[PDB]
Amino acid sequence: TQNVLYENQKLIANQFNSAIGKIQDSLSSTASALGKLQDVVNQNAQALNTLVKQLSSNFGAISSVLNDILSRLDKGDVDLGDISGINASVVNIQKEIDRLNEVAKNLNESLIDLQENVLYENQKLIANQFNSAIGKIQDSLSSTASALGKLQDVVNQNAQALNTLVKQLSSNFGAISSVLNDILSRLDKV
Amino acid sequence: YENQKLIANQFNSAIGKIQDSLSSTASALGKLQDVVNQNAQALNTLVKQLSSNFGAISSVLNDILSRLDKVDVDLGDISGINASVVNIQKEIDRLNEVAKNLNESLIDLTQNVLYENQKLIANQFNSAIGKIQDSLSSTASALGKLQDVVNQNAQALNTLVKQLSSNFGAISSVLNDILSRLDKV
Repeated sequence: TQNVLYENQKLIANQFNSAIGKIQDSLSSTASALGKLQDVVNQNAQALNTLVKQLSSNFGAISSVLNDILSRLDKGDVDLGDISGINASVVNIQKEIDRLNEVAKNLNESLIDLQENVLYENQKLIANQFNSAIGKIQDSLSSTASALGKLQDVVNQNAQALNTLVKQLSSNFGAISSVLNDILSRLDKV
Repeated sequence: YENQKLIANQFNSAIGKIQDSLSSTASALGKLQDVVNQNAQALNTLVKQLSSNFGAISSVLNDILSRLDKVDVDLGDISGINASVVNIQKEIDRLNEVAKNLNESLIDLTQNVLYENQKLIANQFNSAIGKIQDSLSSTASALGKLQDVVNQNAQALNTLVKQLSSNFGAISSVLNDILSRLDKV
């Protein structure tokens, strides 16, 4: 009956509007988190590239001093592998962040403001199109999560390699410092 | 009513699909925050450890230079280099409440005005669904590209570490041969 037909429209409208407002907040939150990740990723890329450049300069400085010692002892040439080829890439997802913020705003226009057969067949078609697109989107999110687990392993491997480097340095250079200490007590300063 | 039923179901079906996409989005964002911050802490550890070793190598070179002659050293300070960390927990949490809270928005139950109202309801739902699907597509695009680069910089970090291991091996090896030559005279 007539009132039930309008009152329903009010429920469909009130519920739908509630979902839009919530979805808008989620879209803004996704845009905010994406922008923050973009920033720290690119900052960290620049920290690494600054590190590599300064290490090259420092290794050359060690290389020069060693040869001077060697030629002094003589009275050879040493090279250390260049690490200049190591480069950290930057990421650019600004276009996606913009679309998210744009649709977040666009949804204001999709809210239902009610006035106080063919359509059904057309409606069957639109949902199918959405179901096909939302499926491809969900598949992309799944494979990305799989890449994120594969990534966790890789970050663990260089956590291992980093600790291995640390102890190799403490062992080699601590031992040199002790051995040199005994040679220095035996020899006279120039 | 038949159209009223059809839209009410289609909505409910799509809300659930959105919910799952929101939950995977918070999940990928949570994983990214962790490996980004781990990779950041590794970089800062490497900087700190290298600075200490460059200082140790610096004193060792000058000490050797003070006992040989006639044929000064401070290495550049890299301790200022810092990798910042990220905090997006508030955004990830909000993504999770909204995905759960979408349960509340689910539904169950002249003649030109109602016909015009249903025409409006269908068109707004269709336009919003199309807009949301496009934004989720953008979210997926950004997450894959984010994974992509953080992986490349993790691999670059790994190759840097293994190159560093050889360079400091070569330095150490040369220093030990210099020590034995000095020991002899």
